[PDB]
Formats: sequence, C-alpha cells, structure tokens
Amino acid sequence: MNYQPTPEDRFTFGLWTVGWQGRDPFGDATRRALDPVESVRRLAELGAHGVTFHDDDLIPFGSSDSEREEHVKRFRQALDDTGMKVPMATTNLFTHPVFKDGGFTANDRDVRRYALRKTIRNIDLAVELGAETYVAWGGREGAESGGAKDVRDALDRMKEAFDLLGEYVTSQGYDIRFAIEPKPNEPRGDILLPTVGHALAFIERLERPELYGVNPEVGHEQMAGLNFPHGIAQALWAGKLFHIDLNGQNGIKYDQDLRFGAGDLRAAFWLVDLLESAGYSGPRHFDFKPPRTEDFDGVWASAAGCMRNYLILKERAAAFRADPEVQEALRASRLDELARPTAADGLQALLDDRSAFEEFDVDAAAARGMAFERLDQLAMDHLLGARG
Amino acid sequence: MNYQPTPEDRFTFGLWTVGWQGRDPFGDATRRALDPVESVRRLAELGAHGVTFHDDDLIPFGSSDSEREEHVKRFRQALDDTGMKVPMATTNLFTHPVFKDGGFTANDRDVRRYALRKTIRNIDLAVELGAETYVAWGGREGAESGGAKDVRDALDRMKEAFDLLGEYVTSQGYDIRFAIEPKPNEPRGDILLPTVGHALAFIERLERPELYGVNPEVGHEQMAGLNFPHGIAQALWAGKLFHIDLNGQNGIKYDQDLRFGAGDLRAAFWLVDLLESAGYSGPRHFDFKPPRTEDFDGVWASAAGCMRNYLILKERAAAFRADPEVQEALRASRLDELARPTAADGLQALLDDRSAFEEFDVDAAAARGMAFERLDQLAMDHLLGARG
Amino acid sequence: MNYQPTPEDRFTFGLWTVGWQGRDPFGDATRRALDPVESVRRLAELGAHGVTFHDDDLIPFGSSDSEREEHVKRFRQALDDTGMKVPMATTNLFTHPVFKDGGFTANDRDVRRYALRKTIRNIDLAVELGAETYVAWGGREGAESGGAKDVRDALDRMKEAFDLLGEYVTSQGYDIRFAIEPKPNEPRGDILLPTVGHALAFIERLERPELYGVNPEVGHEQMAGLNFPHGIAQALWAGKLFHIDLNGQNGIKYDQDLRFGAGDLRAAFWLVDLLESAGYSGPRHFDFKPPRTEDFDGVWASAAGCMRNYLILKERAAAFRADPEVQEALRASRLDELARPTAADGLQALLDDRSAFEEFDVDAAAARGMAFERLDQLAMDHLLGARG
Amino acid sequence: MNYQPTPEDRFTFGLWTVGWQGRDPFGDATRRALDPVESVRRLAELGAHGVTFHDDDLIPFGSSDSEREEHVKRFRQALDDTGMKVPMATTNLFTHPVFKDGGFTANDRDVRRYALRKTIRNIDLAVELGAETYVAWGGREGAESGGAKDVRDALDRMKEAFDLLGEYVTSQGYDIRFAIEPKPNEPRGDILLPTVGHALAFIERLERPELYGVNPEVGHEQMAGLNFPHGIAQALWAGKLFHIDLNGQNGIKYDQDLRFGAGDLRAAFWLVDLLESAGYSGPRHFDFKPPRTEDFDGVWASAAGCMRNYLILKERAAAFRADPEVQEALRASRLDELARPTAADGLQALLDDRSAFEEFDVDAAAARGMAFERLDQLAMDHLLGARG
Ligand SMILES: O[C@@H]1[C@@H](O)[C@@H](O)OC[C@@H]1O
Ligand SMILES: O[C@@H]1[C@@H](O)[C@@H](O)OC[C@@H]1O
Ligand SMILES: O[C@@H]1[C@@H](O)[C@@H](O)OC[C@@H]1O
Ligand SMILES: O[C@@H]1[C@@H](O)[C@@H](O)OC[C@@H]1O
Repeated sequence: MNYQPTPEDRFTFGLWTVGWQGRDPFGDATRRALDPVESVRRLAELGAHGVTFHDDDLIPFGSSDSEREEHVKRFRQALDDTGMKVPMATTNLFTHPVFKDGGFTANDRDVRRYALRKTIRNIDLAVELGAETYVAWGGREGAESGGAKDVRDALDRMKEAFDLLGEYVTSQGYDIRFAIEPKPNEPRGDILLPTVGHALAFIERLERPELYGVNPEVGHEQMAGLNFPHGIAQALWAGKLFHIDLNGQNGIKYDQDLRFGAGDLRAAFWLVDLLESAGYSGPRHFDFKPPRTEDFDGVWASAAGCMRNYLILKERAAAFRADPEVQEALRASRLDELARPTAADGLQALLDDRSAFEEFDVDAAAARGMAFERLDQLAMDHLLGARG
Repeated sequence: MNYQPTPEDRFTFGLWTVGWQGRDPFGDATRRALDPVESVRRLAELGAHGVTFHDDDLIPFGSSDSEREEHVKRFRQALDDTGMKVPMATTNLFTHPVFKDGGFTANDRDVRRYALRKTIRNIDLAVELGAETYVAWGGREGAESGGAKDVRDALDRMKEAFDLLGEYVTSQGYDIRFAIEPKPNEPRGDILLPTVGHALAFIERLERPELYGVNPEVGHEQMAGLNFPHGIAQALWAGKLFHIDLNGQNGIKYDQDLRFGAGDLRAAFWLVDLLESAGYSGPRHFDFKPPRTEDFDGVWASAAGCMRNYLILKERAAAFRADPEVQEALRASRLDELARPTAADGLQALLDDRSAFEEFDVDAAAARGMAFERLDQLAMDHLLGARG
Repeated sequence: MNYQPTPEDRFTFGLWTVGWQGRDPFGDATRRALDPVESVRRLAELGAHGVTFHDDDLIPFGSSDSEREEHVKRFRQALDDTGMKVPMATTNLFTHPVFKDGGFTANDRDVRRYALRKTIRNIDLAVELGAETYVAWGGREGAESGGAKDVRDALDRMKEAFDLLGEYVTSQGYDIRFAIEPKPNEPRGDILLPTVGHALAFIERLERPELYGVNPEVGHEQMAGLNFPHGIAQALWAGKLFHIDLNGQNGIKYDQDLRFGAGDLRAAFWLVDLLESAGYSGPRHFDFKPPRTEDFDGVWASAAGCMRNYLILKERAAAFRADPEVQEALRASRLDELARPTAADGLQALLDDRSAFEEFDVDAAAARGMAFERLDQLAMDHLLGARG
Repeated sequence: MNYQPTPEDRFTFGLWTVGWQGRDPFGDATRRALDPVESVRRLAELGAHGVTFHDDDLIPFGSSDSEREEHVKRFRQALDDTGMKVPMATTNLFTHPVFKDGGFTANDRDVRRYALRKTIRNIDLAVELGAETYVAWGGREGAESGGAKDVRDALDRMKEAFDLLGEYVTSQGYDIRFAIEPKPNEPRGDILLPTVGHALAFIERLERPELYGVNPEVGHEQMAGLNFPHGIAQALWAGKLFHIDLNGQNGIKYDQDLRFGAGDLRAAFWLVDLLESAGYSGPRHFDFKPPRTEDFDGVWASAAGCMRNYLILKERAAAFRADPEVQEALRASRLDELARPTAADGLQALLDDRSAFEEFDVDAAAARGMAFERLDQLAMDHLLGARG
C-alpha cells in the first residue's frame, strides 16, 4: 500500500531528464535551465539514489580548465550534502554541430580523433566521481542516404574507437565498464547498432569483450516494434545487462521518453517481473523528459511518478509469482518443462529413442491446449489488483 | 539493355514460392497445387539456377518411407533433366498443429525432441541432394503473452537444439552450414531472435559458432522498420552472410513477400550495390508469394520479374560506382577518409596529439558540408537512368 | 469486487470468434469446427447478451434453399432456448476466391453485381432475426500494386454499392442501419477507407448519409498507429458510432485480434471511460480470436476474459471520474475551460477585444503549467487500484 | 532528357524549408539564418514559381507595426525583382511556448482567442500578397495523455475556430480558401485530425464546407503507414485537394521531410501519375528540410533535386500511360470495367437479373487471373527507363 522510494531502491536520473527545457523540433523551450546542484537536491528529497550526466550537462561546452574545476567542485559538494551517488556517466557526442555526421564514425578522420579525446577526458572524470559504468549512445552514427556511409568501414571505425577506449581504461587500471545504448533512428535516418541484438553482436567482435555490455532503453526497442522484456532476457542470457534506461513510449513514432509506467503498461509489468526475478542489481535509471506542457511542479511530479510506478509494478509482479494459483497455472502451461533439457541423454540416445519420432503420437500432442489464456488473465488480474 | 537471366546468375526459388496456393488468413486458395516436378521445369525455362525446399514441400507429411522414396526419385529426375541444383534446404517446423507453441522451444519437451528428429532426417536428405546450406526459420518460437514463455529458458533450449545439430553434422562428416533466418513477428505475437542482430549475437554463444550464419530476408527486417542494407553490411562485416532471401515489403505490416524490386525500391538498389561490391558469391534466393489475384501465367510473370529487377539494379549500381563524377562526389563526402584508420598511430600518440583536442578548430570542422545530397541525387539519377 | 457479466451489460460475440479454428497463414487448424448452436449455448452460459454472424458462418457457402432453411431453424431454436439476441449481422465478401479482387470494388463488373445480390440476401435474413445494424468490412477492397486499381473509380463503385443498399432497405421499409468497418491493410496490401476518418468522410458523400455509420475496431486503428479513443471521440462527435468491435492489438503488425484488455491496456481504459461517459448504448461486441495455442477450455476462458476486463476497466474509470481529487485536478488542468466557447461573444467582439491580442500577456500565459502529469498519475493510480 | 524546371511548372517552396537552420531535438543549428530576400532570389534562379511563409518566418515574433512594415516591404521588392508569386501562406501556432497545449484547442480560453487574432492578422497579409490558399497545420492540437484533452470538446473548439475564420473572410469579401494539413503525431503524442480522412470528415461539419479543403503531405500519411496516392485520390474524389506538400519519408518514424523523390520512390511515381492524370492545377509545393549535414551548397542542391525528381517521374508516368502495351495490359486487368457502373440498370433490374446470382458461375469467375503482376512490372520497367 505504501510506494515511497528510498535510496535503497537504486533509482537514478540523468541531469538532462528533469533538466530538459522543453525545446523540441517545432518549438522553443518552455522552462528555464536548472542548476545541476538544484536537481541533485530536489531528486534527493524525492527518494532517488543518484544521478548521471553527460560531460556537457555538468561542464558547459568550451569551458576553461578552471571554470571546469569550479563546476565539478559545486557538484561534488551537493553530492556530499545529500549522500547522492553517481553510478554512471556518458559523453555528449551529438549536440555540437561538429558531430553532425557522427563522433566515432564521422567520415572526417579529424572529428573521429576529437570525439575520442573528448570521451577519454570524461572517463577520467567519471572515475573520479565513482561511476561504475560508462554509457555510449551513438546518436549521430548513421545516415539519411545510402551512399553517405559505407557501413562496413563505419563498423571498423566503431570497433577501433571502442577498442582504444578499452586499451585506455585497462592501462590506467580503472574499474569501469562500458555499456552501448542502441536506438534505431532519430536524429539520424538510420542509426548504427539499431537494437539490443545488433549491439550484443558487435560487442563479441571487440578485442576485450568482457569490458562491454548494453544499456537498453524501453522506448528505443519499442521504436522498432520489438518486445522489450524479450530483448532484456537475451541481454541477461548473455550476461551483458550492465545498466538499463527506463521510460515509456507509445509505439512506433518519434522518441517520446515518457515517464516510466506510461506507454505500454503491460510491457512495463513484464519488464519489472523479469528484472526482479533475474536479480538485476544495477541502478534503475530513468531517461525521460517531463512533457513541455509542465512547469517545475509538473517536472517533480513526473519524476516521482517514475519511481512510484516501478514500486507498484514490483508489488504486483511479486504477488503474481507468489500466488499458488499462478504457480499451478505455470505448471499447467508446462513452463516447468521448458526449463528441463531437451536431450540431456545426448545425441545418440535421441537418435535411438523411438518415442521421439517413429512412435511419437503427433496427434495426441497437438490436441493438448497450452492454457496460456487463463495464465495471462491471472497476470492481468494481478496487475489491476483484481484478484478473487 | 538485355536483362535475360542465365543459370550463371545464381538465382534460386523455393518450391513454396511459385507453389503458393493463395490461402491467406481471410481466404481460401485461388490456385491449384503445383507438382514440384513442374515447378522445376518451369523455373529452369525462366533461367533459374536452382530450387530450395522444406521437407514437407517435397514429401507430404505422414508419408511412408516408400512413398517418400518415390517423391525424391521423381524430384531427382527433374533436376537431372534440367541441370537445376538444390543449394539450400530447410525444415517445416511451423505448419503442423503439433508445433503450435514452437519446435525447438516448445514448452512440451516431447515436441522439442520430435522437432529435432524431423530436422535431422531432412539434413540427411539435403546432403544427398547437394545442398550446402541448411536454413532454420523458427516461425513458431515465441509467444502472444508474457507468462507463456520464459525467454532465458527458451534461449537455453534453442542453443541446445542448434548445438545438437552441430554435433550431428560434424559426427557424420557433412559439409553443410546452418543459417538462421530472423523475423520479428507473425505468426507468433513476438518471435525469438527477431532481427539479424539478435541472430548474430545468439550464434556467438553456440559451441561451434563457425558452423552458423544468418539468412536475412528483406521483408522481415523491414517489418521492424530497419534498414536492410545496413543489416546486411553488419552480417558481412562479421563473416556470417551464408545465404539471403530476396523479396519486397511495403513497410510495417504483415509479411507481404512481394516480388523482389517491389516494396522499397531504393533499398533494393542499395542492397544490390552492397552484395555486388562486397563480392557475395552465394545464391540470390527469392522467397516471395505471387499475389492470390494471379493465375498461373501471373505466377511465372512474377517469378521472372524477380530476376529481371535484380539484373536492372545490378546494372544501375555498377554504372553508379563506375561514374567518375560519382567517384569525385564520394571523395567530396570523405568516404575515402572513413576507410582510413582513426588512430593507426596508437593510443599514446592520440593522447599526445594536440591537433586532436587542445588545438582542434571545432568551428572550422563544423562548417564543412558533407555534400551528401548531391551524392544522393547522383545515385537517384543513375537508378532512374536519367544521367546527363 | 464482483465482475460477473449479465445480459444487461450488452456483451456480444461473433460466431467466427470463439469459432475460429486456428488456421493462420503459416499453419493448419488446431481446433475442430464449432456448431453455431453450441457457441450460442456456451456464450449464454458465460453471461453474453447475443451473437453476430456473417452469412457464411451460419449457412455454408453453396447451400440449397432447403439446407439453408434447416440451418436457420436450428439457430433460431438455440436463440429461443437461451434468450440470446442477434443485434448485428454482416456479409462474407472476402473468403471465396471469387472475391480475390474485392466485392463492391472488384474490377470485374459481374463480381460486383454478385457481391450486391449476396449482401441483399443476408440483409433480408438479418432483419428476420432482429438485427438493428448491418456491418460492412471491405477486406478485399484494395490493391497490392498501384496500377491495379484506380481509386477514384473504385470509390465511385463503392458509393454505388452502398447507395443501392440504401435504396433497398428504404424500399422494403426495413429499420436497419449500416456500419462501415475500416482497416488499413491485410489481407490486401492497402485497403480502401483505411481508417475511421476515411470512412466518415466517405459516408458524407452517399445519397442518404443518415443510414450509415462506422464500426471501428480497436486493433485496426492501432495497425495504423492511431489513438483509438481519439478516433472514437470523433465518430461520437459526428453522431456516427453505430457499433464497435472490441479487442487487443500489440502495435503495428498483423491483425492480432487478441482478447479485449490485452494489447494496449491504457488505451482500453481510456476507451471504456469514453464509451461510458458518452453514454454509448450499443452492444459491446468482441471481435477476437482465441490464440491457436488453446484448446476449447482456453477458448471459453479467453471469451470470459473479454467481458471481465471490460467490467474491471468500467469500475476503474468510474472511480477515477468520481474522485474529488481527480475532479480538482481536471480543473487545475483547465478541462473546464476547454468546454467553454472560445468566442460566444462573436467575431466583431473578438476583433475589438484588446485583451485577446494587443494587451495579451503572452509570457504570463506561457509560464502556466498544464499540470497534465499529476492528472495522468492519478489516472494510473486508479487503473492499478493503488489510490491513497 | 532535359529536366530543367521553369516557373510554368508551378514549383513552390516554404521559406522555412531552404531556411531550416538544422536544429533538431538532439542538436544545435548547423547553418546560419537566411534572409527571406536571399531565399527568394536563390529559388528564382533555380526555376521555382513562388514561395510560401508562416507569419513568423517573415515577421519576427514581437515585431512592432513599423518593423513589420519594413520586413514586408523588403520582401515585396524581392518578389517584384524576380517575378516570384506567393500562392499560399500559413500561421505559426506551434513555436512559441504559449502554444504548448495548442492554438485553436488549447485548454486555456485566452490562448484560443489569441491564436485566432494572430491568424486573422496573417490572413489580411496573405491576401495583400496574392495568396489563394491559407494552410492550417494544428501541430500543437493534441495530447500526450488521455485525461488532458476531451476530444469532443476539442473538436467543438476546432470547428468554432474554423467557422469564425470562415465568417471573417466572407465578411471581408476575400477570395481565399483554407486547407487543413493533417499529421498523426509529433510534436504532440497524438495530433487531432491525424490523417487526410479525419480532416475531410471534419470539414463536412463546418458551417461553410465549400471554403475548406486539405493540404496533405507525403511524409505525414506515411508516418501512419498509409498509402499516400490512395489518400490523394480520395481527396480528389471529394473535390477537396486545394494544395499539396511534397517530400520524402522512410516509413514509420519521426517526420523526416526528405527532398521529394527520396523515401518511397514508387509511391512518388504513383503520386505524380495521379496528379498529372487528374489534372491537378495547384502549386507543386515542397515542404522539406535539407539535412543538417549540408552547407549552403547542399541546401540548393537538395532544393533543385526536388524539382528534378518530379520532372523525371512526370516523364516516366506519361510514357507509361501512353504505352500501347500498357494500355492493353490495363484492359487485360479490367481497369476499363472498374470504370463502368455496376448497376446503371437499377436496383429492380439487378434483383431480377438471374445472371447476377442464381445462374452466376462463381467458379469460372474465380479462375480468372487479374494479370496485375505483368502490369506492375511494365510500370517498374517504365520507372527505371528499362523498356524493351
Ligand atoms: O538516450 C539518451 C540520449 O538521448 C543521450 O541523452 O545520451 C544517452 C541517453 O541514454
Ligand atoms: O520465411 C520463409 C518461411 O515462411 C518458411 O517458408 O521457411 C523459411 C522461409 O525463408
Ligand atoms: O474484422 C472482422 C472481419 O475479419 C470479418 O470477420 O467481418 C467483419 C469483422 O468485423
Ligand atoms: O508541416 C509543416 C509544418 O511543420 C509548419 O511548417 O506549418 C505547415 C507546414 O506544412
């Protein structure tokens, strides 16, 4: 009945989230800029565990090494005053016009080198602040037209970049891992490594794959019409879910970044069920944008809503799994059999087993119902708190 | 000017393509069944190189071992009479009601064992006929609801299956490779390994990854709104493009399987440019369905259209790349620089290079246009045969 | 707490829904055919109010006028034995191969005439059984290619058909109205009158527009990525919501026809809120397909789930609107002002009002938050039954 | 062979198109602002016929009545110096924060009144410059959440606004018509009047429907996955195609506004075929954004590409229709029969015609192929200039 978050819930927010001024492609900003120090204080009051940032959110682009120090010092003091942590950091390789054709995969070699130096500088900072994960979102890596980018060469350049970052952290002895965040499109017509799948496949080709994982975002996979919980299960299956971005999205369209719980509510339920069941111990990070219709009171209400919805769904998912009636239903649908090996007896035994083919009653098997609809209605009842 | 295909073009068709009777979810069949022998003869006349099949296309389900032999014998004779080859074969693990919850990942263990035996039997046959690739399309592996399938267990079962198939071919000493064909949805609400990316990532977790690749289909990636040519470049980058399914699709909706060239015409152009530029030497396989509005004359016209469109696009792509004006444009857009390493000089040199950060003129770089629009218009002109 | 439906709730089902055998484009049927008489009995037991049918569901295609009479007689007796009504009926102008290019808009004139006679015959029957609404779903009206159909001529033929049906009912003195059911695609590449909007616009061009309305389906509008509740509000605004098809759909893909409540749960909540708030008094019709994974027990569980979910959402929507805290929030967001005329004072007064332009403080207005996020979280809390 | 545009081709561009600075949701501007006078001169040199504008493109927001006069005077002089016309004008009711919840349908009544006065002021200006059409794009009319907007009240407010604008022009005796431009989403989660269909239906409920039409945009209908040429045929069928926005879009995602010809090339071909065949005599307006990767040379190359592609497609469509082989194919596919009335003989005759039902050979009709694939391949050949 009580859905009050406490820092023990590991909820985190990006400075760019509650700090979003509301400037969209068709309109100017509707809110004033927030001082990173105020965001830290306001989020701490709401029960958040920490914050995340892009280099450019904390240190305005072009800042002298002294102004830079002053910005970090004020930020650090706010963290000390509140107990807030910084578990993840990332680089802004998308806002400045210089990155119009990308950062790591820009056609211009000099921009690629600049992108790398800018990243490395923020990695040093992230370690200084205690971040355990460094996210990379290649928002500008891609194209609007087919001849503009040779994807094989671009993937060579992307691997080159990530390999160099790996060589850097290992040489400095840092205890930080990287997490690639996929997105299918926007702002580029098509973005490289468009889904969790493409990102996982790419990681396996890096020199030190153990240092890289994924940072999936609910809305991004949904922009490709994919099943987010399924994508997350694959990332977990591969041991690559290093971090996660939670939010809401209403289908295939522009990247909405609605507060978590909004958008596909059922997918949110199945996601929380999976994260909790699987024992994900990383931060529950929210990458959302409070709609530009809101004033500051609306911004904090939206942020609070993110955490509240996660806590309600966590409760409902737990009750669902703990329900003896649901446990019986899971057996009726043979989820227990799915978890048993198909052929622990081995290939030869399978080939010699006449019960697996020659004498297999295909019609009898086909007549068995899976009982998935009853199971799904039990899930619905639990979600809506309508059990009886 | 002449777009007549010859077996040297490596164009192949599935028996199920020209043989599609036109039965869709809302209507009965509009054409009679085709004898596999007639399809072989008709395709040979059109200039095709070979055919492909599912076990069930060639041998009706439930056939006794003798009827089975008779079906294979007639088929083999048609191949001998025409010179047609069979470069790929696959299993039907989706039509029969027994596979309603999947084949390799069905919740019922006995169905999983049956699915494996059915596959193995067709692998023996495929080798006998000279197939070099065995495709696996898990059309029934997935779910309509969240609790029906634990994806981690399902991926364990999927790997188990593929690993056993790998152990089988290697023990028999067969020279055949597997190719997984992704699809995001339909007939299941969500299908496991939904895109080329997910398939490539999964392959890296198999015991003998060298035996597995992908069999991407134009329409399937487009059902997720993805860029097909980009997906193919990634598969090539990883050395996993073992086979390919060509067809057309008009955006995000049901799987249309239009003839190749139909659907996204520009994507077709960029795909052919890539396959030819990259030196793909596998079959140019068409997985299409002649619309149910057509009679048999329309079926052959549609099949012929597939090959014709590929030949026209191949011509246009070649002229595009061979155009000195296009070659100049590619340099103007720095495609040549994208192909050069970002830092062959190494990490330390990059860190010591002040021209990469401290003295990098970010504004000067940002002011450079990429000239992508002129390049894309040259591509358009070539596609439409409007150069001057 | 009790969500038991009673015939007073006006829940209806098509014979083709619970009767769906499970044959999809990639698989054979998984269930046996249901006798329309058994479906009537089983649905009555579940608390349904009535059933609907296509001519071909009740009378097998090709039936002699005597077999036809026998089928109707048995059906009528089942209705008499249960108290079940038949509020709507429709024609099957999509299954038979003759309708491969459409019914009312087929290119062949003789097929168009046949389609009309087949419809008229079922209208007589529908009136005999007491149906108040006759639905028309032009599933085959459309095309896969651009030259196959001249849409202006097709719209002339569509209007011609509907006008003739209007002339028929009015001449016979029938008290029945028509309801056009839109769908963007499937089974045709593109279907004519693809959304509720296109259907409403078309109706205004018929000779007797008062006889025609729409029969929107949740899943169909969602196949175009549209907001269903918004579409329904427009139909109500125009006085054209004659009937409605309830079900679930998971985004942009093939037509799923999931049980109501499944798919977009929040959209389901807003839909029920609207239908109840607006006083829609027509039947709550379900056009769904129990997944082919289910046996007969699963079919009835799925049907029951449709009605249950509607009753739960109706409860939650009512509590939401009745909540004084929500009523205050609605005022905070100026929903009350949206309901007031913009200029009841008239054009001249508006032009003379300096407070509307010359002295309008644009900055002060812009600084007002809309408070939509707090309002939406209250809606979420009510939906999940988490109020406190 | 020559695709040089001349003002006689009626090609027009919005000032906001070539003037787009490149600021997207994730990045700052990449180009400097263009003086409307320079755009007029540059477009005139390219062969354009005229330009269009939003009040705010020409007169910066907040301008005093004197600065306003100076901006108009300079603009008028550029038009006089070049011969360029201004056939259409529109209002910017989306950029300023005051319109965050809409213009005509904002919840705040005072904003609705302000939106009306701002529009009326620009209507006077548009008439002064000779515009024949006034476009209305309600980009901010809509919502991100369900309770924020009561759509029925919003439609009442939308009609109220348009009715008042109608009363205004008719009282002033202006010879100008309105054209509503639909868009399904972006920047709002869901936009009111989301497709051409919804807009046409709404128009029929206005007091003076004859004054209103539609201004469809290629990319917008495609953001809903709809067939643009079909939508245009319906608008023409209703006599409501007052104006049109041409551009390119790659499927369902954010609004790309690519140059015309880009995106769905085949749809572009069918669109031009329709506009030319139907005798559309309005301006061929381009609403596109030269990608932010381009410098000014790229901007003019992109603009020129728009007109070039239209001219090439116009040529190909004309050759297609003029081809005797295509004319024969159209007859083979019974396009000629589609154009003949279904029942000019009347209802009674149809009911008495036994050849329409009792003696109709349904099997013989069903066996006829439609020959659509051959027809579509002829269309493809013409498009690619590969006829032989
Ligand atoms: O998706 C967001 C992206 O927009 C940027 O903010 O950097 C990474 C985040 O996850
Ligand atoms: O996608 C098709 C699938 O429908 C089936 O035919 O087996 C594999 C093919 O590639
Ligand atoms: O959408 C369904 C359609 O599939 C058919 O059954 O007739 C009308 C219904 O509403
Ligand atoms: O779609 C564009 C819109 O973005 C704005 O510019 O006003 C109307 C135009 O058509």
